[PDB]
Amino acid sequence: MQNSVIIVDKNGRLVYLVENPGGSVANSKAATVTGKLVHANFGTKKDFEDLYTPVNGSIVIVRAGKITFAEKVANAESLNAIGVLIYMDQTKFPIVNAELSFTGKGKSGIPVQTISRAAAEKLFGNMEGDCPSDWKTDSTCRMVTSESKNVKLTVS
Ligand code: NA
Repeated sequence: MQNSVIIVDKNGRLVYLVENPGGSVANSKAATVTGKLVHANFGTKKDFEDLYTPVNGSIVIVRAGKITFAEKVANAESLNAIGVLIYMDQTKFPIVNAELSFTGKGKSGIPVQTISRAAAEKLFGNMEGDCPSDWKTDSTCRMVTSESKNVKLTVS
């Protein structure tokens, strides 16, 4: 299956298959990107200001809420992110029929994929850094992938 999120080594070879998500983000660009994965909470501008790790060239994972998916992606894109992962912490069930409205430049320049909660926790288990307490996130939450690992996103 193409639509997939994979944890790869520095050669791009699979180390863990995180998910082959069933749903597909409407209006997302088709691309295969690889980079460090960075948690940006809800993807609001304040959350990105809260980051200590550079967004430039990384894949961003945000949870649903507060703002539209498009606003999250636009915030990540503005900071030179290469891709976005969206999940829901409140339930195990997937985001159904994800769609992007229009903000900023009016089109999503970077690939966007929704993933299940179990997939996100799979990613957090392979990431480093405890999430800020003000985020009120689950204890599983983690901020960044370590040096040893990178995430590969393949969309549509
Ligand atoms: Na950070």
